[PDB]
Amino acid sequence: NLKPVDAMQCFDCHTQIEDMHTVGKHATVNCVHCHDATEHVETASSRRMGERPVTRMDLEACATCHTAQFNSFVEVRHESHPRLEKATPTSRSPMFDKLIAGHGF
Amino acid sequence: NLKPVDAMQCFDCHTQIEDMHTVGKHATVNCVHCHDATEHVETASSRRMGERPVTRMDLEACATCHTAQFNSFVEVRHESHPRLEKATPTSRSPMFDKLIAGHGFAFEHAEPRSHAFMLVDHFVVDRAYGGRFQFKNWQKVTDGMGAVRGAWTVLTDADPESSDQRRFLSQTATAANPVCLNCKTQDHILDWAYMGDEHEAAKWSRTSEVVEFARDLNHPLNCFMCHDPHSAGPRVVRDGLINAVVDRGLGTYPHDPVKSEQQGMTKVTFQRGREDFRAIGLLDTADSNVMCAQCHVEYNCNPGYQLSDGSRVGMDDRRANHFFWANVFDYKEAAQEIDFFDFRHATTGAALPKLQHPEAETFWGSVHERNGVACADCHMPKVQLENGKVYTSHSQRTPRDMMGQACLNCHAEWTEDQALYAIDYIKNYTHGKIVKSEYWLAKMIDLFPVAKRAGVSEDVLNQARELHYDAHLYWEWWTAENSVGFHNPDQARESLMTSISKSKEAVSLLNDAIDAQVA
Amino acid sequence: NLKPVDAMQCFDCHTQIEDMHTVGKHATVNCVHCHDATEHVETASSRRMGERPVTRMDLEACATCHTAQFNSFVEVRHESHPRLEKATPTSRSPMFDKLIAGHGFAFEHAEPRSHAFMLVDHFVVDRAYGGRFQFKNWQKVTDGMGAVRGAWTVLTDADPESSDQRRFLSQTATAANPVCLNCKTQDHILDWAYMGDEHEAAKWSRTSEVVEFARDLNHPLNCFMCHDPHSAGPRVVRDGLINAVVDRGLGTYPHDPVKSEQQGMTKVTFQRGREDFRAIGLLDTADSNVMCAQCHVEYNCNPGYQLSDGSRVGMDDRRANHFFWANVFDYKEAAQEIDFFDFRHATTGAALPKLQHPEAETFWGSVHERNGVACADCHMPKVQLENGKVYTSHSQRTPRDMMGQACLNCHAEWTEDQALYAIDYIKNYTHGKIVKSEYWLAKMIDLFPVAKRAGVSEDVLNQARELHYDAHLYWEWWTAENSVGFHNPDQARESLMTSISKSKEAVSLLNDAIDAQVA
Amino acid sequence: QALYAIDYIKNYTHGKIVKSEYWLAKMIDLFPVAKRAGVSEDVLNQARELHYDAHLYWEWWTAENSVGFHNPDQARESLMTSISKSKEAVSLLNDAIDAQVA
Ligand code: HEC
Ligand code: HEC
Ligand code: HEC
Ligand code: HEC
Ligand code: HEC
Ligand code: HEC
Ligand code: HEC
Ligand code: HEC
Ligand code: HEC
Ligand code: HEC
Ligand code: HEC
Ligand code: HEC
Ligand code: HEC
Ligand code: HEC
Ligand SMILES: O=S([O-])[O-]
Ligand SMILES: O=S([O-])[O-]
Ligand SMILES: O=S([O-])[O-]
Ligand SMILES: O=S([O-])[O-]
Ligand SMILES: O=S([O-])[O-]
Ligand SMILES: O=S([O-])[O-]
Ligand SMILES: [Ca+2]
Ligand SMILES: [Ca+2]
Repeated sequence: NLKPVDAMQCFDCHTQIEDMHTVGKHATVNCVHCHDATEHVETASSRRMGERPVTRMDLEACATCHTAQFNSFVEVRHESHPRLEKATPTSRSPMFDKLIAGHGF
Repeated sequence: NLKPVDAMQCFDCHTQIEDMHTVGKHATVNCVHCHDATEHVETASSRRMGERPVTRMDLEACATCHTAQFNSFVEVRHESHPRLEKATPTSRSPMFDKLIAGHGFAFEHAEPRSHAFMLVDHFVVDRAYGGRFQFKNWQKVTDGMGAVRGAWTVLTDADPESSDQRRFLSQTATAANPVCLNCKTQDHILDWAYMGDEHEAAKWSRTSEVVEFARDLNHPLNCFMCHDPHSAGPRVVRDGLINAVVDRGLGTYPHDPVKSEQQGMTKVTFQRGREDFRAIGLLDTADSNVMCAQCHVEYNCNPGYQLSDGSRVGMDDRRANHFFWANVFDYKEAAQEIDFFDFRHATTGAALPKLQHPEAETFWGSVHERNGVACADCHMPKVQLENGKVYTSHSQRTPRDMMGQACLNCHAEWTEDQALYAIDYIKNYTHGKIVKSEYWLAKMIDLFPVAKRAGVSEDVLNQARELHYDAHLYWEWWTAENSVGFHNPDQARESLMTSISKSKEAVSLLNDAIDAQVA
Repeated sequence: NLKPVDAMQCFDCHTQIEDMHTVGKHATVNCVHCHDATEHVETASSRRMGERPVTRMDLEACATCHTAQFNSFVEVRHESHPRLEKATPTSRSPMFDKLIAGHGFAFEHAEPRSHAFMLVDHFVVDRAYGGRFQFKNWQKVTDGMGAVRGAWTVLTDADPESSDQRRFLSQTATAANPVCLNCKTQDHILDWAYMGDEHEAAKWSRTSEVVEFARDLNHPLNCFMCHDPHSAGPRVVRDGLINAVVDRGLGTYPHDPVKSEQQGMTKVTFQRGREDFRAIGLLDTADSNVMCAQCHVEYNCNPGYQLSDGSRVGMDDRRANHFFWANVFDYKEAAQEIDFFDFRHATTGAALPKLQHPEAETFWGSVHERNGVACADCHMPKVQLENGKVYTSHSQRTPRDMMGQACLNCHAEWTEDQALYAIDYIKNYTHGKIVKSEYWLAKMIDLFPVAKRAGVSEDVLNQARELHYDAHLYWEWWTAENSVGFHNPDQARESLMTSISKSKEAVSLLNDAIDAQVA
Repeated sequence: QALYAIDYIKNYTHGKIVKSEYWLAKMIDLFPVAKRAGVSEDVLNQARELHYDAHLYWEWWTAENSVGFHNPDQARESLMTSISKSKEAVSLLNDAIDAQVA
């Protein structure tokens, strides 16, 4: 279970994040949803990072509160033929190999 | 109404049939279901046949007690497009005509359709009999049950008065010979000696007039090709296969000695005048990998040429009926071991092999084969019934028609759409590489006339001809093989990349040589 | 694996089996498929059975060679709603409880479902065995294949230590007796003398303890109920039917002497210790009208009472096992001929008949019957296959499931929607008249308590009771009959109008008498 | 079954149309090679007369909208004639080009 951190502590150094976070629709979303900054806060100065905080980049960090958008995003369209080569007579560019010779494609 | 005969009378002379019939699941099935031997019994001695008994080879002889299997077998899959030419831009091999020039398949090569039609399609294809045989009219192409009842109930012969192979229409060929028929019917099973060798007791052999042989044959894929009629046990009857597995001792799984011993074959020989005549291979287990390998293999069934000196190898030669029993990476070695090639390319002059539907040899070593899966698991699964006696579907067709039983019972993690998507990823990837292999082969082929007219040396041309053999082999295997890579996707990928490598080597060799002649 | 026996040795004693078996389509089918007679043959003489041979009565004995027919038979029609009570406002007989009061069917009477369930459904219904038998759990109700394998594989007995019929739950009855089982199974075919008469060679009879009899029975609708296992020819085995058609000389079509002669039945008798024991009726043609009439008829299979003096007619009396073989307009005379009625109405005190599923007798004289149509044409049609060996569907069910084969081959002028619309016009019209018949019968029934309390004379009440017999007969026939008029719409209409006429007559009689007592 | 019968005819006829085009294209591609090899006008005019026939007996079937269904035997005979004419022209030009090379 996540425990919230005091964002006011971060805002002393992170004034651009403060201006963005406090005004927008994530004003109530605590930093702990995406950052583990415990050792960072202990070691940082106003101009030196100290220990680097961890930042979550996985999409599940957003899926917790936005499951509908996440589930719609990850759906696989099976009708979109997979690994279908464009340089064939039934696809987009029947003469592609002749025309693109010399290129990695 | 059938009247039973006393089998004890037959068993006095037929001791091998006795040992098989009395022990198996047909112990109660009387000989009269398949044999009319009244005059035979009156005239035979222990070593002389006397009057020849009649033996029924029609599939209806089995359908009487096995209607479910018979009806499943004869169903026509209308979704399997009929007479669909592979050498078109929307099919398997868009550049096939350029690449195969010099071979009889240039006249016509269609995708396969349902098993009921195998004998009639063999008779009517433009490459086989010069156009001599046709369906009675264009409506008969739909009639699977008619074809099963007999080819000659649905076909006509342009000239019943002659028996020579000749062209009746200009763009046909006369490639058929008696060996072809072994993979279309076994109506001749008592009239053909092992391998089609000359034999006093054989009516037909490799050197027979194939038009006369054709007229004597009626039924496709007889039920007894996979099931011994006497024991009801699993078997093969195809001589080429028995020769590879047993005579040459290669085993049913040549890459796996342990599996070969567990799932082996025992050769049983029948004699005429106390001389070996024909043989069957009894299987240890009901192993469809080996049963379907009677036909779904790469083979020679045709005249050809020797690699060593270029001399003709005719139908009289044993090499005209040969199962290579080798996967794509062992094939060149196997063709060198019998000193054989199929044709010279019309443009390049290269000696080349001709590959046909090598499904069984491709399947070896694949993930599914290594996990003990067999052809029937995907192509003839058990029927699923809420309430009913289970039987094995004999409608041998793509698993797309029965994904629940063919794939999803094993792959519980997938929906039908996910399993179809996995198949398509493999086939799409493999097809893309087949198209690229053909592009590069065609580019090489087109340089041969340019090189010849530029005065490039025979030495350089012969180097390019040796590369053509390999480029062709490692491409054609995959257009011949019917799963478009699914049966062994890693092997297809490796082979097709090898094809392209060989072609690119040949293109570089010829372009350099042409440019040197220009300078 | 089965090993054949020497059938010629059996025939030294079994001459009637020899005459049937050697001539028919099972001449090649060895006895070992259905009999284990090893010890019998060692100990028998032509005059003494010795050890009793074992005879297989399971349907799998036939499914081995006739899988298509067996699988079509065992299929469960999930659309045939299970355990659906007819005495509800949305089913066949909304006022059934009032009208049938005093009879065992008041405890439960459901709509029929698939044939696979007939024996298990007989055992578990609340009116039959006091609630003694249940499915092992409520999931087993779906298991058609399990019921066919054997009732006691899917059912439990509340008290295996007792054999008496008693109530295990309050609202049940114990109406089952040994005659019922003749229409549910023929597992007892070698243990039951003709009609269930007492016989030294019969284990079971009309007077047996039905719970003990029940425990010995396993399979529903054995395949040999319609097909003789020795000749494979068409037959019936039901004693009540052979008795009506042959012994009482009524003929297979009592209204058509010419059709009775063309489509007749020959009684074949089998003896024990040189006395007649059991019989079958071999049919001239494969006439499903007569085969289905083994069970789909109005019958006595129960104790009742004499119409003459009201005395008890018990299971020991031959009348306890009786096919009336009479249409609705001949039934009253047919019941008077044997001097029999079923129950006294709980409210009116009237002697009343109890009618059950008279499909065969209703079908006589209908437009379809007169045109040579038979039950199987609509309920067991031939399968239509694009390519395959045709066989007869054994899934005996509504033609709504297979209209192309059941109706539209004959009725080419119609689409499926039009044919269904014609069926519904008849069923809607008939159901409307059934509901009006019930309304008027219920009205009459409710006047009896009022009349008794007003002091109406017994003479008037007895005239009304006579009318009740007729009003009841001419209504209940149509709630019992399963086609809701379709099998004979004009007859249903005439009969139901007769019922309403009789009820209206009784209502008038009782209202006048009540009003006279008040005045 | 009726759709399957249509498709058998159209598939067969389309396969022959594709083969006729392959051979016509092979002949067409030799004309520039022959011209630049110095092949005689006499040989080129022979090949031009064959081109008329090869073209006619092919184009009729790409122009005709049933893909052979309206007359399958006639399509088959015509397309085989097209291929025959093209093959004759290819042989004529290849021989002439090779004679110029020698
Ligand atoms: C001043 C003492 C700081 C306090 C309190 C916090 N942070 Fe910080 N942070 C600080 C510096 C000087 C830097 C280097 C970047 C810069 O602006 O000069 C950072 C960096 C981060 C980052 C980026 C990490 C990376 O991978 O690049 C994050 C995500 C971050 N800081 C978050 C953060 C949070 C959530 C805090 C409150 C719990 C917080 N910081 C406190 C300086 C200071
Ligand atoms: C729960 C603790 C949240 C997490 C984690 C994330 N978001 Fe969010 N988001 C949240 C709320 C309560 C709201 C306000 C909803 C409202 O309509 O009032 C939002 C809003 C958004 C929006 C809409 C913004 C707008 O201006 O309209 C977006 C596009 C959004 N959120 C995206 C988002 C992403 C990409 C996240 C992962 C990095 C994410 N949110 C986390 C609650 C929560
Ligand atoms: C000894 C007198 C025999 C009796 C009795 C039966 N058969 Fe026979 N049969 C016999 C010989 C010597 C041969 C030639 C083959 C050999 O083993 O030497 C045969 C051949 C057959 C065949 C093959 C026919 C063919 O087309 O090749 C069949 C199907 C056959 N025999 C069946 C058969 C049956 C069913 C018999 C009992 C009714 C029977 N035979 C009796 C020798 C003898
Ligand atoms: C009825 C007279 C039969 C004819 C004709 C054929 N077969 Fe048969 N077969 C029959 C029976 C009674 C059985 C035993 C069924 C059982 O499960 O006990 C069989 C069995 C088979 C089998 C299964 C064998 C096994 O070892 O599992 C096969 C593959 C089989 N039969 C095939 C077969 C073929 C190909 C026939 C035509 C040549 C044929 N049978 C005829 C009954 C009858
Ligand atoms: C030789 C007697 C064969 C045996 C044994 C098997 N197959 Fe076959 N198969 C064969 C031919 C000649 C054809 C083409 C028939 C035609 O008229 O075109 C085929 C076809 C198939 C197909 C395609 C079916 C479709 O719907 O298009 C499949 C899927 C197939 N074959 C599979 C298969 C399996 C799994 C076998 C062992 C059980 C098998 N075949 C045996 C020739 C022969
Ligand atoms: C009645 C007015 C017809 C209509 C509409 C169609 N067909 Fe027909 N067809 C008809 C006849 C009398 C015949 C000849 C029958 C014979 O056996 O002599 C046919 C023939 C065909 C054929 C065979 C053609 C051949 O060249 O051999 C086919 C494949 C065919 N018909 C198919 C067909 C289809 C698909 C139709 C709808 C588009 C169709 N036919 C219409 C009678 C009539
Ligand atoms: C068994 C080793 C075979 C021999 C010998 C012959 N063929 Fe065959 N054929 C075989 C299979 C397994 C298949 C289906 C798979 C496939 O790739 O097509 C076929 C298919 C045919 C077809 C239909 C497809 C087509 O190519 O048009 C025809 C017309 C056909 N085969 C003809 C034929 C001829 C003329 C043969 C001797 C030269 C011949 N086949 C041999 C298996 C076997
Ligand atoms: C090889 C290409 C086959 C041909 C030709 C025929 N059948 Fe077959 N059969 C085949 C396999 C692989 C199996 C399953 C074996 C296993 O145990 O997994 C079967 C099975 C049968 C059976 C057994 C009952 C069942 O499982 O359905 C019967 C009775 C049977 N087959 C009959 C049969 C008939 C009548 C055929 C001609 C129409 C027929 N088989 C052809 C493989 C092959
Ligand atoms: C499942 C794991 C399989 C096993 C084992 C075998 N095959 Fe197969 N096959 C499989 C797929 C998914 C496909 C592609 C089907 C599609 O619709 O995309 C195939 C294809 C074939 C074909 C061509 C069928 C057609 O195009 O209609 C043939 C002739 C075929 N396979 C034969 C075959 C044989 C003889 C096998 C045992 C050696 C075999 N297959 C194994 C899936 C599976
Ligand atoms: C295989 C060993 C069989 C067993 C066990 C049973 N039957 Fe059979 N039956 C068998 C054959 C080979 C045939 C003849 C098929 C033909 O058309 O030639 C039959 C036939 C029937 C028929 C049709 C009879 C007719 O006169 O048309 C029926 C109705 C039939 N069989 C029913 C049947 C029943 C009910 C069985 C269990 C008692 C049964 N058969 C066993 C093969 C075999
Ligand atoms: C797993 C969590 C289950 C779900 C969801 C459902 N059922 Fe179930 N059911 C389950 C068990 C473990 C049992 C007892 C099984 C046993 O053999 O001991 C059952 C029982 C039933 C029964 C029989 C009830 C009885 O009183 O005898 C029925 C008819 C049944 N289950 C049906 C059913 C349906 C229709 C469900 C979806 C609504 C369902 N079950 C959910 C396990 C679980
Ligand atoms: C043959 C003349 C029969 C005798 C004797 C018995 N029954 Fe019956 N039963 C018969 C048929 C043709 C049908 C189906 C048609 C219908 O109208 O239902 C039935 C149905 C049943 C059912 C299921 C429906 C129901 O009423 O709940 C049961 C439970 C049933 N039968 C039980 C039963 C009992 C207990 C019998 C002896 C008193 C009895 N049946 C006799 C045919 C015949
Ligand atoms: C009477 C209620 C039947 C019972 C019980 C069984 N079958 Fe039947 N069968 C029935 C009819 C009316 C017919 C058709 C007769 C006609 O000629 O129209 C049949 C037919 C058969 C056949 C013949 C082949 C066919 O037509 O399908 C067989 C082999 C057969 N039936 C087998 C069979 C088996 C195995 C049964 C028990 C599962 C069975 N029948 C029950 C009527 C009746
Ligand atoms: C076609 C002309 C028929 C003949 C001949 C027989 N029946 Fe019938 N039946 C028929 C219809 C249209 C219906 C109503 C079906 C519906 O879905 O509305 C029926 C009904 C039955 C039923 C009840 C079936 C059910 O409700 O699911 C039974 C038990 C039944 N019929 C039996 C039966 C018998 C034994 C016949 C020969 C004497 C018979 N039917 C003839 C159509 C036809
Ligand atoms: O607020 S940011 O700029 O550190
Ligand atoms: O039994 S066979 O070998 O004649
Ligand atoms: O020609 S057969 O091998 O496809
Ligand atoms: O043949 S029987 O009647 O013993
Ligand atoms: O032996 S018999 O005939 O009584
Ligand atoms: O009770 S049976 O007759 O429906
Ligand atoms: Ca080959
Ligand atoms: Ca009654």
